[PDB]
Amino acid sequence: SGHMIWIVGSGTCRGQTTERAKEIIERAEVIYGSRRALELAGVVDDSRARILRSFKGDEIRRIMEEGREREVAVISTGDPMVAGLGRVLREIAEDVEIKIEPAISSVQVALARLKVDLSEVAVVDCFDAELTELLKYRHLLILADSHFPLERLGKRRVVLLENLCMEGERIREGNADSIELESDYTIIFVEREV
Amino acid sequence: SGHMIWIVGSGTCRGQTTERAKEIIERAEVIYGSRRALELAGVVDDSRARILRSFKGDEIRRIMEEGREREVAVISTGDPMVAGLGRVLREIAEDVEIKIEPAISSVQVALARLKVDLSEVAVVDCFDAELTELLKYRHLLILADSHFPLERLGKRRVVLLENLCMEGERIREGNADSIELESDYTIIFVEREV
Ligand SMILES: Nc1ncnc2c1ncn2[C@@H]1O[C@H](CSCC[C@H](N)C(=O)O)[C@@H](O)[C@H]1O
Ligand SMILES: Nc1ncnc2c1ncn2[C@@H]1O[C@H](CSCC[C@H](N)C(=O)O)[C@@H](O)[C@H]1O
Repeated sequence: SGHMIWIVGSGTCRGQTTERAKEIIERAEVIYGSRRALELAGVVDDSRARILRSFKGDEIRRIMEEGREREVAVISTGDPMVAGLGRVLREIAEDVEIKIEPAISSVQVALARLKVDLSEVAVVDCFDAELTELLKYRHLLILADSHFPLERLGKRRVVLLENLCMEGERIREGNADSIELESDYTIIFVEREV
Repeated sequence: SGHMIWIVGSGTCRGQTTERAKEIIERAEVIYGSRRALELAGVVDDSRARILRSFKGDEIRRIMEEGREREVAVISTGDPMVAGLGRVLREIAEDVEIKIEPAISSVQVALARLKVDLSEVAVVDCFDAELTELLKYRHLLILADSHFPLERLGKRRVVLLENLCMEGERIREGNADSIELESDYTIIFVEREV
């Protein structure tokens, strides 16, 4: 009921928002989120919308407390529990309650393009052991940006899924040592060395 | 356009279907799916709906070929690429094309209840090395049914998320050796032994 905010996913592609997400959004008094998240959810031009610049603890704490006086909704791109706010949330002394509303992630869109099951991979957010180890039992699905060190991947065949569902969507294939990254919205698929 | 079927997710909870899923569904000439998947998507009483009993290769091959003459849609519970048809699809000599439309999985709903990121776990579909190995770098999120051998898990603390978003939804906590499973819709959360 009260003394709590919602963190809702905006989805990845247009028309991926859920009936529950819209209801939560429709009721909110103030909506926080990055411009992409707001745009995606179709509320970047709403008057209740505040575009977030930062996403650190301090900034989420502010939003958090304001949620005691008013109904707050935070929109995250894609799915909230995929390379989302989880981590910093654990660092916040929880007075107000927080509830998560799932949405479709770039991870799901990529898996759908590849015809690969989630139980066949390990989702990585952008280690040493995360290479040989995980690759021993799983393909890797890495959420990367243009600064991902491909080095750290050898001569392995990789599939780059760029800007899924965006104007410049591209799927490329090649070897980590001879392919260049160019988009900050890049999912890197690495088949398990079986 | 043609010579291809869609496999769409019905979601997990009511109101989790996407605008694209509905459009695909609204256009379909024949709809296949298990009763839960059809019920969830709100089409179990549609005249175009055929409730699936089996989900083996032979049965999907049939549906597949019928998709050459008519517009076919197959609805999977939750998300299609989570413990879905991926595996048997790889065993089918692909004439007709298949496209996947993502939906919200029980995996996402569980992660949202736990406030845990997908990049922090390994999703398991119901091994020896899948225990100590994966648990060395990830929590485990196991999609289980009432026959999951808890043995195969020791004295580890586990969290059981049962019937998420269903009448009998329950979240229980305990040790694998002293807790009993009772639902075929059970997600088993095992924190990484860190
Ligand atoms: N449209 C897109 N196409 C490809 N990758 C994307 C993407 N959107 C996000 N990503 C990946 O996701 C990363 C951001 S972390 C945010 C992910 C989001 N919450 C979700 O569930 O999708 C990016 O660095 C990129 O690797
Ligand atoms: N409502 C629910 N609550 C808890 N677990 C569920 C569930 N629905 C499905 N499951 C899990 O999913 C398994 C079926 S495999 C099908 C999963 C579905 N495609 C999805 O994306 O959710 C069950 O054995 C159970 O472990």
